[PDB]
Amino acid sequence: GSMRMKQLEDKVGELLFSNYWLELEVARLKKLV
Amino acid sequence: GSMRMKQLEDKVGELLFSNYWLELEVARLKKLV
Repeated sequence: GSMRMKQLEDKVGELLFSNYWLELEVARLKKLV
Repeated sequence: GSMRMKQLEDKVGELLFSNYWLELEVARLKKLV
């Protein structure tokens, strides 16, 4: 129905992915400092 | 307006801000190790 909505849905998924990996990186760094 | 579109936009905005916050935190921590 809505290609606009698909694009935003996709971006939510991409950002959830990126944020997961950034959180993991922060946690690894907290174990290192 | 569209509740679905605005909810998507809102979630993208929140995730983008968190992403940026996390990148700043990674950079802060990387300076130390």
